[PDB]
Amino acid sequence: HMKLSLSPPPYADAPVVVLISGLGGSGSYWLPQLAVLEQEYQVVCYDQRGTGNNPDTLAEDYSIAQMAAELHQALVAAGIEHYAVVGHALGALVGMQLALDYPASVTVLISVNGWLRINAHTRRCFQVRERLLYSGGAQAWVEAQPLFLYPADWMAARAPRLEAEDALALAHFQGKNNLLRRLNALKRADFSHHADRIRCPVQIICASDDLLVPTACSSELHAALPDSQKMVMPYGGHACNVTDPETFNALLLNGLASLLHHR
Amino acid sequence: GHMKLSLSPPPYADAPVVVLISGLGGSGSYWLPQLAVLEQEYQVVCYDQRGTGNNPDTLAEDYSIAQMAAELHQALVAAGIEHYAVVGHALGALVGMQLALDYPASVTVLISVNGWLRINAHTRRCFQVRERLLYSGGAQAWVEAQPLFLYPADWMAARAPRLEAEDALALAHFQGKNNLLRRLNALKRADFSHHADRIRCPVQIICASDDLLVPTACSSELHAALPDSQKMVMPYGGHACNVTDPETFNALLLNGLASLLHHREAAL
Repeated sequence: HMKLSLSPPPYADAPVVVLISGLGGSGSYWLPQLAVLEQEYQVVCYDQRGTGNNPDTLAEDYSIAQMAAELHQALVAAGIEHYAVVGHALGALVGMQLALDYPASVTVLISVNGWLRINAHTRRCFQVRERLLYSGGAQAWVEAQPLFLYPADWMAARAPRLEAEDALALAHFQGKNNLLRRLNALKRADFSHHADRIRCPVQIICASDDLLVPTACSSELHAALPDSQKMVMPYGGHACNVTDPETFNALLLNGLASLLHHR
Repeated sequence: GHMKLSLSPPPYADAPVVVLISGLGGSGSYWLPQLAVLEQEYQVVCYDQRGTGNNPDTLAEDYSIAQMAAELHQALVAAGIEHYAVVGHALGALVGMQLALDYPASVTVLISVNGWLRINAHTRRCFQVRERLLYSGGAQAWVEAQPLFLYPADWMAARAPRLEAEDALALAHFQGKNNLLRRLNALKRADFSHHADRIRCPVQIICASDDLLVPTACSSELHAALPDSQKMVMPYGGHACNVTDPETFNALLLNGLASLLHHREAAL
């Protein structure tokens, strides 16, 4: 079913790296990582089901299990049976789910500002953001969204870009139904008792100034996982790969190479 | 006078006075983690802003920062305080600037904590979000969102029981829709960008790199525009950086007040 964006391999049989975005679901989230990653890997990006170019009306029972299954089956269908996963936030949860359900496929896993189970803090954030959704629709959602993603100074020095992104986010808004189904799936994901079984090498990347997910979630992940390394960026926010790609990209390239080689 | 002020005892005869001016929540208790260190060297004044806390009132439609300064200033003169330092947080920093403009013979030195010259588009965006919550969900939804704009995530996440108790206090003391909206209007309209020349007293600018509500670019703007300022940037602590990392904040504040009062001795 699901459309995937496969980059050209830089050389024969380059290892595959699948990039999994967070709640916005969009493959284009990873734009500032694509050039460096395509230099070494066959990169896969995609829009998650119910978002972007994979529109759908998501069902009531929609789960992270299903999200993993959808991506994994699309990959197998594209001829990809072994792959690395780099996941952002919700995308890290899908990555963990893939490492649990398809351990013969997932080579290594990178979690960017992910978590074992949703923190009270992140719930509080989503309670505020749901309130905006219900009272002010897509416009109010999009208005608040970057305040959870980017540092203030980063955003404030980039008004023309924020304006263009705010217009894009509203025009490509995934809709109330799918957002609420995906949020539900997000909140219910709980890997705290399954982290043992995630046996592939794992890199945990987080930013100290992430407003949406406290880095204590990454510390929790790191304590629970059998084979993980944790790197903390001092700044950059939840969307730390967007705001400081120079630091992020160096952690990602070294991390991927390290994890594939300890495997 | 009607406006209640909380005066600490002076530590010695004719100790310089330092007036602490809180941000939008208006509450003198905001400064609790600074009081012990400050009272050792200064006569400290704290207060609840009119329309908030223990100075309740229904604020009128034309309410402005000019009026806020007038209210605090008159209360100070009435308590026998004619020369005083101002430490202001956010909106409080704007009141402090206003006081430096309207009562230059009184304000000895000014410290701006995560203040600004005029409201940034980013801060407007933040307040627009928060206004939506106010209008759609009342005090409960306002208070629910509030700490997200004040504190780092990790600081908050490690302190759920404290946040819960502060949220209940904030709800029971909620300044009310009318006053909040009047004070926000006042806040947004304050514009010192053409008046910075007139702020002639020594100034310290303190900010936090991780302030979500006011980007530190505002403090950089203040620093470029003021005739006599120093700027210190804390690496972490958020908008409420005196609450979250008082050990760093207090050191900057105590050293700042001493440095500024020495500048003033040379400028006198």
